[PDB]
Amino acid sequence: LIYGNYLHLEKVLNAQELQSETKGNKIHDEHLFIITHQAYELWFKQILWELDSVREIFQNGHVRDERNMLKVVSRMHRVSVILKLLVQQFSILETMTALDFNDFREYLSPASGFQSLQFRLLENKIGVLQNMNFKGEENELLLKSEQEKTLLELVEAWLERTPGLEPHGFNFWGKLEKNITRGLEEEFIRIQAEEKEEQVAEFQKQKEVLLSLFDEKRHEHLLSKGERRLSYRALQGALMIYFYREEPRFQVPFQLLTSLMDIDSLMTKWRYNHVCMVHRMLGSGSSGYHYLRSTVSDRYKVFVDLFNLSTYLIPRHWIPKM
Amino acid sequence: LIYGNYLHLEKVLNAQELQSETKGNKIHDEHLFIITHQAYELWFKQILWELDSVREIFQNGHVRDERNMLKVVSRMHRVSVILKLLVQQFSILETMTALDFNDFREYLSPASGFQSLQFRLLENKIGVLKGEENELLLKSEQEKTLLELVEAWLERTPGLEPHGFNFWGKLEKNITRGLEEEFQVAEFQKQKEVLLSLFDEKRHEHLLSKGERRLSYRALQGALMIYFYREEPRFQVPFQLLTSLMDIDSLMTKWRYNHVCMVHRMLGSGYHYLRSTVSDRYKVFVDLFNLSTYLIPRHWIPKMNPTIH
Amino acid sequence: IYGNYLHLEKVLNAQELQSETKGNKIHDEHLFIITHQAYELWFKQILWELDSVREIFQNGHVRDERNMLKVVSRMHRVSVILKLLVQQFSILETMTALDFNDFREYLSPASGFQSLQFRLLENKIGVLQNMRVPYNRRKGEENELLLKSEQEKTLLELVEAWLERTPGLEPHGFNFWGKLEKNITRGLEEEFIRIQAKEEQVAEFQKQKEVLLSLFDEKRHEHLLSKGERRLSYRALQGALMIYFYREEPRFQVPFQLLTSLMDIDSLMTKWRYNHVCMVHRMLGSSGYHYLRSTVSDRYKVFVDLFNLSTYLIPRHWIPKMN
Amino acid sequence: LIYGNYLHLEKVLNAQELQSETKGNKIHDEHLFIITHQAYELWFKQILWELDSVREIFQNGHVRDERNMLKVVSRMHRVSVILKLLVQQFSILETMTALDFNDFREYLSPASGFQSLQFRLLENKIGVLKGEENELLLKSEQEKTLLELVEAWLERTPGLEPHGFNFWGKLEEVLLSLFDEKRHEHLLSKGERRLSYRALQGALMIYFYREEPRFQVPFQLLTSLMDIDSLMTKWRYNHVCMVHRMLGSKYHYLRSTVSDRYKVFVDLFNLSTYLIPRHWIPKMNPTIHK
Ligand code: HEM
Ligand code: HEM
Ligand code: HEM
Ligand code: HEM
Ligand SMILES: OC1(c2cc(Cl)cc3[nH]ncc23)CCCCC1
Ligand SMILES: OC1(c2cc(Cl)cc3[nH]ncc23)CCCCC1
Ligand SMILES: OC1(c2cc(Cl)cc3[nH]ncc23)CCCCC1
Ligand SMILES: OC1(c2cc(Cl)cc3[nH]ncc23)CCCCC1
Ligand SMILES: N[C@@H](Cc1c[nH]c2ccccc12)C(=O)O
Ligand SMILES: N[C@@H](Cc1c[nH]c2ccccc12)C(=O)O
Ligand SMILES: N[C@@H](Cc1c[nH]c2ccccc12)C(=O)O
Repeated sequence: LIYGNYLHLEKVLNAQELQSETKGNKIHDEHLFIITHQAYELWFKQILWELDSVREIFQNGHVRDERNMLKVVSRMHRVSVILKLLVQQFSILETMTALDFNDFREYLSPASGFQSLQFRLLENKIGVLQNMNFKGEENELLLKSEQEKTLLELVEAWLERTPGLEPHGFNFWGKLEKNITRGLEEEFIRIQAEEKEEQVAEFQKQKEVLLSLFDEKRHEHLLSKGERRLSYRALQGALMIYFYREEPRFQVPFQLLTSLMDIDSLMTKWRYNHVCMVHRMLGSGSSGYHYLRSTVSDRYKVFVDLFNLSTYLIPRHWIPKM
Repeated sequence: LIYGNYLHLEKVLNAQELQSETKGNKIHDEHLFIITHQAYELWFKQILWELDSVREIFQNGHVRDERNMLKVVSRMHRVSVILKLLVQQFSILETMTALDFNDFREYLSPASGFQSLQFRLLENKIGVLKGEENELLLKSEQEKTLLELVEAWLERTPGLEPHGFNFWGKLEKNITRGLEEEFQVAEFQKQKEVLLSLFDEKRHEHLLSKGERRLSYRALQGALMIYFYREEPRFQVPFQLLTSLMDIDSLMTKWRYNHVCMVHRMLGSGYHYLRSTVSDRYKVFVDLFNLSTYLIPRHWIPKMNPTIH
Repeated sequence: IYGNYLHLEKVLNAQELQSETKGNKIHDEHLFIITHQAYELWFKQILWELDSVREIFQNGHVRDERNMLKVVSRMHRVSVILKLLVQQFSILETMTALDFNDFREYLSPASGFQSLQFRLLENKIGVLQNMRVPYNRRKGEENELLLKSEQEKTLLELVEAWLERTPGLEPHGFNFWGKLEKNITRGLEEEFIRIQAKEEQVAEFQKQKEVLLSLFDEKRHEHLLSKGERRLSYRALQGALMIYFYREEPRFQVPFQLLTSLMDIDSLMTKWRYNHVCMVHRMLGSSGYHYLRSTVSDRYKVFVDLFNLSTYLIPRHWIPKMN
Repeated sequence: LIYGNYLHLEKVLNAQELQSETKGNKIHDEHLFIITHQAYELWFKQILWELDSVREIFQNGHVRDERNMLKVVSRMHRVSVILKLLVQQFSILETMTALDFNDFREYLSPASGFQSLQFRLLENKIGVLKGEENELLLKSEQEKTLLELVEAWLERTPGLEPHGFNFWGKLEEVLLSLFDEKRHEHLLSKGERRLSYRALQGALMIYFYREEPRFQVPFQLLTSLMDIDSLMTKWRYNHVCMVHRMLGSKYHYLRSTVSDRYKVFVDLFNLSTYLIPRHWIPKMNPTIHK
């Protein structure tokens, strides 16, 4: 068995066809444009392989066995490490001037980054909302990616099964509501001296944000608008994991929720470096840099609710005692 | 024209075949081992594409027109930026455990990184000391390496002519002078030998005979002229050039060094040969790195008069 | 010596956990402090390069071309430092939101707006005060150090005083400006007769034509200048293009490198701003966070002008051939 | 309470005194040499802070309460992330040339990196084989070190109990030499290995059964510790490369610090040379891993 055939280099190293050269005008730099894209595409392929396997571990019910938690977390972690490398690859393409790009730009229409299947599958499989062309079996794979359970949904189901939520067990939700309410009364009774009412106003801010956690109708309204993604119950699971992270059963789960936020951030870091590049090369649906600039928002953060949990931080003493 | 077709994705994204799976025991991590390789190989091809283009500009006489020096330097820079990323790219494969590698290791046999054609071309084309692919490989040994092209170009540096600036004559004079000026006998007597030893062609012509040096003597003087008068406008960009060349060398060693760590993390203690590639033995531009041990006080540097610009 | 040379008796006695001095030591506060100290140590150094580069422009002896190697290589060093500053945020990412919240209270009134060095850094590069987005909605001899910094010459101002004097712009010399507008007309007229031989590139042509010729609109330039969009004088804009188009010309090689650095700085600063705000979001949720997302706009890019050059890329065979 | 006060910047940003002004002529590039050094020393301090508190959780015995494993692994990992930055950090000082260095090198002598307290503190607390700086050096030579603490912990690893799970046992060609306990203690007597015989099998158990819930975060601690070792080496190698970029060849000793002899956690490294087919690993029964 030969290194070359094992790696299928007869394919990989035979895939660089310069359009400029095909049209009787080799432009040196077009070869960088191709290589850079094909390397990202191999890594998208690998992200999909990691990400699909973790999806099966939840689909399966195999996550129901903690033994498998180390597999899920270190493949999530592996996605991050790849995504990080992806962000740093931009540095290679910055060694291309706009003037070198402008010599070959024309040979490129009407191709677009939107024709990237794997990028779309990736967004879909993670759980990018969809309300926010392709043919044949590519179009199949895409519909499978829009219809199969997403990593977001699979995680939401696992969150919804967190130990601690049982109102006849630990009763987390119920005591958290009770301790926050007692907490605030304490803070109100204290605050009674009189130009520090900065403190009264800062109190009234704290109270609105903390007691809003307990407003399920609010959350539903927010879900149907798209501004939150996890079901209310999922949210109670994720807070339980955050608040009781040191407990052994919650340690590796807490790492997972941390990875999920890493992947999201890093997806954003990607998008933001794509937008800076576009701006370097070209200046200023699609408008068309303006559509991209648009994708750098929280609207593309699949794990938005995990980030926002940090808004419902409380003094340590108010956390129900386990 | 479609993204996927333009990038020949029907080849790139159809090249992953898990030997373990083919052999009826699919192991998850093998896919990472293939992709990582395949991505290193893409960039080797890029590095080779930049290198050959640069090689050609020397071989071509195009370097003689200073208009071209920016294309040389910016391409060389680019190779170094790739290599930097190639170095960072090991961190992906470190997410694979010895224990996991072990599960598909056996299916790899007897394949070897020695059978990477491109890595080997790379070394040859820079300069470092099987079917039809032999054609490419033999070609890359016969043909002028980057070391040689840079050497030719160094030999022709402005400022060495004995009836022009006479740089080497003036350097020697200033050096034997500075020395007897102040003149712990062991501090002086053992900074003497290395300094004036810059002028004994003989230790030079000798060291070139046991691989210790690579550039020729005139090549040396050129490099030093550039080193010393780097600020004079016509030396600006060529100084950058020598910097990139050194950068290429370092980072090539960095790659070799991290591959060595990988091997150790997977296989423990082939391996012992790889460690020896982390040597100066594999530094194509040793002579340029050592053009720092010949730092002198700025007073001893021969003064520019109304030269050329 | 090593110790005293580095003033380590000072560097390594600057760590005071405000939490601990309230009898409630929070392990993580110490990381929060060290991380800032290292950023500020590197601001001091960006300021040393930047000020020295500022000085080579001021000392007159920039138009002695022998110094360009200095200007350019210290600018590149600014760049490598900020690259490291961007990677440095990953250290502080290992601190969780829960743990930040066990020390955060001991921090008020302190605010990071009170980084002298960061305000100095923005100012010497040339971000302007009328350019700033107000927080909500608005010192000492530190005001006197800062006070100079906005009134003195900004790196932008000083680079612009170098671009004005770019060779090839004398109307009786090479006349780059003149020759450029004349050649575009003819490429455009030639192209117009090409298309006339749906598509629906009649639309595409007209958009190309308006964009290109508005470069020669000195009026429309000063409209956008006096507003805030553009930052360089029409004549500085003119020499920068010279350098872009003729950059292979020996005397323009290193200057084009200059122009590349200045763009890297603004890119790298924005990247810094953007990581600092990613960091606010994970510690604080989703307000200071609003204003920060505001600084990551192009309003804060001091060399927005050079980036904009890319829209006024023309076909190669239209750049005035030079004898 | 104010930013600069809180950060003690009047002290931090007033340590920059270059021996170029105070001897003749301000050479610009010395400023970088000092700030790089100062930044490494700040991170060294931070590394000492995390590394000390991890030590303390082991001495305390707080480690036996598994609640705290997250805090241990997470702080070891932060050490890693810090070390990775300190490796990327050399990239700043490679923007100074040999030539500009030589112009101020004269005036540094005879300061030495051998004189860095924190470096030697950090090397000793991890457990790598003078003014009252030496009261702090001495404790660090005698205070129980992260390698020992971990060894202590490794001794108590479940599934070792000679009548319990009795992991040592076995099959049925470099693997039988794991079982020569004299041969092993003779390596340790020379110091080509560092953990005690029992501590050795704590680790192989954690290795071989890493999936088992109570072993997961411990498998991360071991992985983390290897990492800190690789990162320290890689720092040494980059530090050696600097030296050669500046002073050229003919230094010979620093090469020798880039060896295995300076891997504190060599045992961990080679405990993944012991690699058997999955079919051979001993099976599992009633599990005391919650
Ligand atoms: C010269 C460098 C590049 C330029 C000027 C550039 C330009 C653009 C532009 C203008 C768009 C907007 C969509 C459109 O109008 O077609 C876009 C989208 C895209 N580009 Fe690039 N691009 C570059 C490099 C890359 C690279 C290296 C990748 C990596 C695979 C990439 C992947 C994409 C993807 C996936 C999209 C669609 C993304 C989305 O939905 O947000 N591009 N690109
Ligand atoms: C999975 C971890 C890896 C292990 C255990 C490993 C192991 C080895 C070993 C033992 C050798 C030398 C002897 C031989 O080939 O039989 C070698 C050589 C080589 N490997 Fe790897 N390797 C790994 C990953 C990589 C990667 C990612 C690349 C990137 C292309 C690579 C490229 C090479 C090359 C080019 C050679 C020949 C290099 C030379 O002559 O210095 N290997 N590998
Ligand atoms: C725990 C991590 C951090 C948090 C939560 C944080 C928080 C904030 C917030 C909320 C602001 C907005 C203004 C305000 O309300 O005070 C701000 C501004 C600032 N922060 Fe941070 N910060 C963090 C880390 C850093 C770091 C590591 C630095 C590095 C020196 C830094 C330097 C600054 C500076 C200079 C500003 C002013 C920036 C501007 O005016 O746009 N911060 N910070
Ligand atoms: C121009 C760059 C530098 C050069 C030429 C250099 C040179 C050296 C040399 C020659 C030695 C060994 C002999 C001796 O100290 O007399 C050494 C040791 C050392 N240097 Fe540096 N150094 C540089 C930068 C740095 C930096 C940035 C640090 C980080 C704090 C540093 C920290 C050390 C330490 C901690 C040691 C002793 C540790 C050991 O035995 O491995 N040096 N240096
Ligand atoms: O032709 C473009 C392109 C072409 C190809 Cl093949 C891949 C791309 N990734 N991102 C952009 C892109 C580059 C110019 C802007 C429109 C799309
Ligand atoms: O089979 C090995 C190998 C196989 C292949 Cl396909 C590529 C490789 N790069 N580096 C090593 C290497 C990996 C295990 C050690 C023997 C060589
Ligand atoms: O107290 C804050 C702060 C305090 C200090 Cl000391 C440094 C800071 N950098 N960025 C923010 C920041 C941190 C939380 C929000 C208000 C400002
Ligand atoms: O003065 C020297 C030095 C001085 C100082 Cl201050 C810090 C150093 N780190 N590494 C080396 C070193 C630099 C040259 C080699 C001897 C020590
Ligand atoms: N893995 C188990 C238990 C579980 C669910 N969610 C969790 C969250 C944290 C800890 C454990 C769990 C399950 O799938 O039902
Ligand atoms: N470019 C000219 C002059 C030259 C040769 N070597 C150089 C080195 C540095 C500067 C110029 C040169 C040539 O190739 O003959
Ligand atoms: N925490 C317990 C049990 C223990 C020791 N080492 C371990 C390794 C893995 C799992 C548990 C342990 C103790 O320190 O005695």
